[PDB]
Amino acid sequence: AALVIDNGSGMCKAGFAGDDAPRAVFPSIVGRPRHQGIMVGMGQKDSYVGDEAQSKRGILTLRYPIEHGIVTNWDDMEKIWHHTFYNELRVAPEEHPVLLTEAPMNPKSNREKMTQIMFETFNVPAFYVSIQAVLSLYSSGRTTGIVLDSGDGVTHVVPIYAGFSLPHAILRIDLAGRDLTDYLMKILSERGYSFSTTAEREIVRDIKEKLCYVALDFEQEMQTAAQSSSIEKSYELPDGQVITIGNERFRAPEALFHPSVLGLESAGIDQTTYNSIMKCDVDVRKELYGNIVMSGGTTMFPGIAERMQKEITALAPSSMKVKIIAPPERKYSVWIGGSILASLTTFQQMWISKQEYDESGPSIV
Amino acid sequence: AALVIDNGSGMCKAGFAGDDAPRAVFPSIVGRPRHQGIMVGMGQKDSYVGDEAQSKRGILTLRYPIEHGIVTNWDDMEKIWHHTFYNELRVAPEEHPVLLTEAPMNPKSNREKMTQIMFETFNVPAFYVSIQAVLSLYSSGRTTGIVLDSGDGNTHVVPIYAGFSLPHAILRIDLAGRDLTDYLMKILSERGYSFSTTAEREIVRDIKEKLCYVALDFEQEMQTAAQSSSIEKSYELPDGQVITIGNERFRAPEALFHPSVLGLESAGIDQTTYNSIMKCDVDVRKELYGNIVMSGGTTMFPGIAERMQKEITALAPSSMKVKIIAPPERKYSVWIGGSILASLTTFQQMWISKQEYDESGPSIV
Amino acid sequence: TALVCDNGSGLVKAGFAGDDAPRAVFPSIVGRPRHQGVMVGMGQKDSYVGDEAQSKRGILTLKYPIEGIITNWDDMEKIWHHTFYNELRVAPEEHPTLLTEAPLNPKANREKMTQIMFETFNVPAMYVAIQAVLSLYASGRTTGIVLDSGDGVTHNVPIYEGYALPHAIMRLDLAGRDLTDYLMKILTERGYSFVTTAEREIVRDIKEKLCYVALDFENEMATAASSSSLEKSYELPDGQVITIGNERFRCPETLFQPSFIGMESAGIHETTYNSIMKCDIDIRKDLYANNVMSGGTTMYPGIADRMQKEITALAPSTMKIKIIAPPERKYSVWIGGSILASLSTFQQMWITKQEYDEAGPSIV
Repeated sequence: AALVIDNGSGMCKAGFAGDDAPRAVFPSIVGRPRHQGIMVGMGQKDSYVGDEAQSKRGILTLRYPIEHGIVTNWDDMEKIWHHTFYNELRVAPEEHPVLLTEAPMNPKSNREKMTQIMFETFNVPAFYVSIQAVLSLYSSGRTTGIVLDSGDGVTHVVPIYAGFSLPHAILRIDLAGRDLTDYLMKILSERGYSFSTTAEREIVRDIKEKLCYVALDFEQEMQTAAQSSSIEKSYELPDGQVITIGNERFRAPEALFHPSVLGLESAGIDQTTYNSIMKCDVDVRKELYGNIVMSGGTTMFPGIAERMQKEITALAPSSMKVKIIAPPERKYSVWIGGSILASLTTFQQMWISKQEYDESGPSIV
Repeated sequence: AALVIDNGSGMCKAGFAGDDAPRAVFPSIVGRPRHQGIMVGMGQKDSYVGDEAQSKRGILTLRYPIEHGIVTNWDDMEKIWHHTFYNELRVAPEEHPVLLTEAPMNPKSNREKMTQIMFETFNVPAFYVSIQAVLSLYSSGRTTGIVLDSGDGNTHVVPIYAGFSLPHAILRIDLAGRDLTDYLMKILSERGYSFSTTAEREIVRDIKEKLCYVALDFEQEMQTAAQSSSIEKSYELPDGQVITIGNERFRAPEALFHPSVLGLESAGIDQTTYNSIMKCDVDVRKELYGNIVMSGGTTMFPGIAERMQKEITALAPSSMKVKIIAPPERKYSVWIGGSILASLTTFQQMWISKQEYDESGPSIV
Repeated sequence: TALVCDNGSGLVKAGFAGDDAPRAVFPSIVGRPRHQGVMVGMGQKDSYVGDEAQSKRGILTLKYPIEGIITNWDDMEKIWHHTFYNELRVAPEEHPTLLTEAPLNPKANREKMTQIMFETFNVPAMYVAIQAVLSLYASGRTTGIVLDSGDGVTHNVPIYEGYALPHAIMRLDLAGRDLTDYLMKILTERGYSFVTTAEREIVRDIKEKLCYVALDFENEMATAASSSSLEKSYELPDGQVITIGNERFRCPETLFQPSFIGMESAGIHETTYNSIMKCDIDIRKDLYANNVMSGGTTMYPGIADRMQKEITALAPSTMKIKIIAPPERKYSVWIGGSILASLSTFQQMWITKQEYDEAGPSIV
């Protein structure tokens, strides 16, 4: 059996080939103690990965190697994996084939470097790197799909025609679940809240994930909150103190369609779907309009699939089969893309072998 | 039973002998990959043909290997026949007498090329190649008749007498079904459309194929377009936006009679129909006048039979029997004519046999 | 003095007669507000215009009024209503204005161009002028086929006796926008970000700065894949020094083999042979010898050496190939206007305010 580790800008996702749910779902953080000690409590282990590092904000300095799918730092990424093998998945890398994810439009040098580390500091028998949305497309039951990922870091739209991604339309807004929380932290503080700590960033993250939704129309909904507390939803903080969130609740996800609310003056995910599809050829486009597949955690907000269905019905040809297929499991579909792909008896011949690596080297990827 | 395959320069038509209507009708395109993959979707078949290729021209390269009824690229042609057997008609060539076409006055090197590729690759027990226009006349029910075979690529006028195409009179105009469309694509962008992809041009093609017609007088019609919305025809695009096509509808048909609109200083089809009768002997001419047969997909324009009937009686004085027969099946008469010709109990002795091929070589024609 | 304005979808350039270099230059773009949005310092403006529309895009969405050819008039009017006012600080009422059109500019839109100029503007005299004729004029040539290429436009125009043969003009829609989106595939496939409209604004520039054609396709395909020469570093306007390489040839080679996107059009060398092959026989002599290029997308280093070879391969070898490349070229249609507006014989050629009154839009 093989291994699959989705290296997410917020949450990394490890496991084996064949399983349905990701075996090690964890924050992609490496944490290093600011002054390293002799003992327990004091800050003893040279780097901490996942939720331990995160609890231990008192002792550590927290670092995320992967920003917008682009792995920026390889010393933190590697040291994650030393822990993904020996501490998370509780395996020995040299025994199991590995599939790791990479962004839609991810660096060749970053690919070629990941290629290096895996067969080398980890000696894994076999490896393959795979483009995030294309793997969501595999978990969507397709060969053809305009797939739109929004993870914690990156938000990429891809026209998959017959398994081939068409790069000449692969689009993006650098706006995702992390930028989304920061918006809600602002607009609660502007409601009058003091939310400032990273702990209260997790408060503002939780509120985002549970109470934030995408209005079917933005302006209408605003005055709907103005006229009714319908929208207003209570929240029990770790204080026990109940707060109330109101028109914030739909303003926060609406970054994704109206990005410019953060000051991030891009076109919205609606617009970028359309603009990906036009940059394709016309028969591709037909099935892209019918095979708009959503992916990521930030694709989860209430109303988003219906809203995308609304907007793209107007933006696409009136007589077209517009069809969103929003995955229920979409915070993980990229790992479910990996695990199926690794388990594919066909795909067994598509792995990078240890042989081709030692005869040809990292440049074959 | 035998087979018949009218290799149209845009639409090829195939089937068994003695069927009334064509069993395999498809575009003549073979597509190769840009770079083939190995798996599902990604380029697994070295050569996708006809309708299949069309859907997949994203990942492929297409070429339409047949110009003015004459095959330019015999690689693609061999592959097209290989298609119609195994994929379309779902048969094995070696079981089959085959009849294929060649355009009026098609060259014998080209003929002989085809003549071979049957009996050495496809090893068919019998074969024949037939002159499109004479086959139309057969399917008309005449010995004698001046045929205008006007289709996607070629427009050819042929005076048949007693079952003989008079080769010296076969007159030719080089604008036809595609030259017509691409003119209409400009004249649609002159009104204000932005049809520029191949499938934005499939729109243009199907507009010509649905709303267009040949005016009886070009002036009265131009003026009537500029007044009353009877000439105006609305069209539901594969956009669903209904648009309206007006004075374009006939001014693109008027290219065939005044090729000068393209800048093609060639005599109108009417004039050529007249002139071809004038390029034959005096006595037989009145029969050619009484039996002008239109074949081809392009003479399936509305108004066109009526119009040629107007113009040849006005390009004569008045009294003489001019007569256009443009059959309701004229896109396919060449096929139905091969069907009959192959089914002829008499004409069984006129097949090119697999035996006489191997004894006497492809030049026997 | 007169006023002169080269309207492109990329850049609109203005100024006066007599000056050698364009007085105004701006992107052709306005923004109309997705919310009521006080840019604290101005009042509630209708439209932020050009390098203003994109400055504040978050409030107000970018459109291009004229994709070489005029579509939308509410944006369009704000562009003529930028250039006089903010850009030149001049009043329309005062100044005989000349405006351009990309070659093959149609009946209906020019009628309304002429209308608006005399009404909401009141200009004392206006003249629209066909971009490629003005290029050849600014060149100092009587005759010769011209090739405009731009962000939205490309054009082959046979000029004789100061006159374009209209019928023989080809526009190529595959222009510099297509090219910048293509570069924007490829760097992204190497792994850079480059795909928001902000990063279009970057990837336009990088191309303009570093992207060349090279004389042979096969040999340059060899160098690209094998040698560390292709790479050039570049700070984009955040700070990330990237490395562009290969694409520098693998983008503008689309003007020569448009198939690179899957658009199948004949390459410029083909279109130019065929545009001259929309003209006669021996009369073709110094069309082949006075072949002028124009616009934005003609800046690419390598194209001329390439094109001369590729046009000569197509053609009966005795034709004297002489293709001219000025260094000012984004402005050649402005400098075809200004000096030709200053030229005295032209006072009679303008469309006056008076003649408009009697003739209506129908004088354009």
